[PDB]
Amino acid sequence: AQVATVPFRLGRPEELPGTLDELRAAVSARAGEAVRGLNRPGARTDLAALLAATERTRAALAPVGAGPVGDDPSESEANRDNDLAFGIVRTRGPVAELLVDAALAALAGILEVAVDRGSDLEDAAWQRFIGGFDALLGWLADPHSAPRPATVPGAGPAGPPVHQDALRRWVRGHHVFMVLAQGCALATACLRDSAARGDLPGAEASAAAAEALMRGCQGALLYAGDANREQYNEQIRPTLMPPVAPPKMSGLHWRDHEVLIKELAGSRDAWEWLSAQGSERPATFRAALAETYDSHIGVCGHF
Ligand code: HEC
Repeated sequence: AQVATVPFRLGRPEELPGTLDELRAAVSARAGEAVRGLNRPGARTDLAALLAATERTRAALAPVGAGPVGDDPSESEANRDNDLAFGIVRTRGPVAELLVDAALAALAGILEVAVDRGSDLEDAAWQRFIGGFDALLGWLADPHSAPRPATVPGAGPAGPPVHQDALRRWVRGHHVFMVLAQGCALATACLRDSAARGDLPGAEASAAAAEALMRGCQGALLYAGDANREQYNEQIRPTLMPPVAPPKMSGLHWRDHEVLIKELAGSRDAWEWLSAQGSERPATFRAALAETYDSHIGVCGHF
């Protein structure tokens, strides 16, 4: 709808790989391809060359999209109406690899608005918001090491509020939601499985990934409220037409989020175990967890 790139191709989060080896054989090749693209020389000079590097990458990548899923018996109309409301199409194929395509796609959608009209988002929250991508692909490229954070160029100050440009950021921002939710649901499921299997180094890297993805979502919830407050201001105009309402998430029941909270649940015994084995991620994750829960206020409706 010219506000966002549609349809947004995405995998089925239930089919996400469940262990660290199944994730590596499935996605480490295409993710390492993406990491090479987003860190090829010159890409991090400013915000422009980063967006250009994003497009060269996903262009060069052989698309795996085996088309829309279609008839899904495990999808409810609560998931479908939630997927429709932001132009999401569940796509067949390598669900892990599709997540790399969705991560590259959603980032480019975010970098477009930031190149033309800057961002009044704070330069510290802007880092974790974009750093969540470096975390996802960096960890997807090597699921057995903690991703090392790369540099993220800054955004210019917010220029002129173009008509419904806060709606572009509102829809494009909710795509990053489903990208980071699937990614964070992975590292939690890997953390659960590695802890049960006695894989301490695997539990560490999985916890390091999930934390950087949690901090990435917190900056995403700020980016969302930045546009939802700019939306609330855009509607003081009395409108003789029926006031077109912004698309909202209907309750807790959108598919990727349903999966993430189920993974975070039941991962309780693994965090205490990491804390007992001398880790420092159980601490800084609980920080990122509560910072994300507080950041829902101003973004989610039933909240
Ligand atoms: C409105 C729909 C949203 C959107 C936009 C996001 N979340 Fe989620 N979230 C939502 C609800 C209704 C609740 C339950 C609140 C309550 O029961 O008091 C939550 C809670 C969470 C949690 C806590 C999980 C747990 O307690 O075990 C997490 C970790 C969480 N939400 C994450 C999260 C992230 C990372 C989001 C951006 C991708 C996000 N939410 C958006 C509803 C909504």
